[PDB]
Amino acid sequence: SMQEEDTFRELRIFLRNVTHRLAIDKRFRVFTKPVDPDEVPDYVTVIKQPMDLSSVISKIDLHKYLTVKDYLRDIDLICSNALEYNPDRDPGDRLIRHRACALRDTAYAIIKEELDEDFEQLCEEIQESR
Ligand SMILES: CC(=O)c1nc(NC(=O)[C@H]2CNCCN2)sc1-c1ccc(N2CCCC2=O)cc1
Repeated sequence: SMQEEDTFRELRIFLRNVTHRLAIDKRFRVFTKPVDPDEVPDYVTVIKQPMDLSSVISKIDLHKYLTVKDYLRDIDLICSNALEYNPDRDPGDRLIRHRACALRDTAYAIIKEELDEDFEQLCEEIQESR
């Protein structure tokens, strides 16, 4: 309906704002662009479902997220991918893992603080009706 499309538009505006705040944070620069499979040949060996903050922005604008849970699944994928590709004790790995966990924690904290629970419930009930 028209009222439902307004609901999803508000969700998109919210998700764009959250993702922008993550993308300008200096700690998360390593997650802002896709890994180049040419420059990092072993990445596809480990990671079959790549995700990054620029791809999240593209999916918002293609109307792929109907709930905050769909969005958080891709944030969690950015994080879990980084943990899998950086599993070793060396400091480069440990630095990326720390940033990956910080990215996840920061996204969840913004949403917990700023997304109304009833708005998210509405989004979910519209989604379940389709
Ligand atoms: C995404 C991620 O998790 C990631 N992890 C890394 N870890 C390491 O290099 C660890 C791995 N263990 C051995 C020691 N070195 S590099 C890296 C990464 C991030 C971004 C790019 N970009 C930016 C755009 C062009 C491009 O290709 C490439 C790679």
